[PDB]
Amino acid sequence: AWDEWSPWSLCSSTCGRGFRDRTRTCRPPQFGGNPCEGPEKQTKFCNIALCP
Ligand SMILES: *[C@@H]1O[C@@H](C)[C@@H](O)[C@@H](O[C@@H]2O[C@H](CO)[C@@H](O)[C@H](O)[C@H]2O)[C@@H]1O
Ligand SMILES: *[C@H]1O[C@H](CO)[C@@H](O)[C@H](O)[C@@H]1O
Ligand SMILES: *[C@H]1O[C@H](CO)[C@@H](O)[C@H](O)[C@@H]1O
Repeated sequence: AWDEWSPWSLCSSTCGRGFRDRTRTCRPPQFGGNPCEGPEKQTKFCNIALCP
């Protein structure tokens, strides 16, 4: 089982296309659990302003 996501980062670009990301680690293993392979990162597109 997965632990909670971290907050999203800010957009890596202050204008134009960039990335934002967040990460999570595994919860401690339990008897019978499906093994979790950690850490995991989620990345998405962002664009916060048009560049000059
Ligand atoms: C963040 O604020 C924006 C309003 C711009 O001033 C950014 O500077 C511009 O950033 C782009 C993308 O990294 C570069 O291509 C330009 O060289 C730069 O003027 C600022 O980082
Ligand atoms: C991260 O993603 C969402 C919150 O944005 C929820 O499913 C849960 O908090 C998860 O850790
Ligand atoms: C990232 O995205 C939103 C805020 O933009 C929230 O669900 C939370 O802050 C998450 O980390």
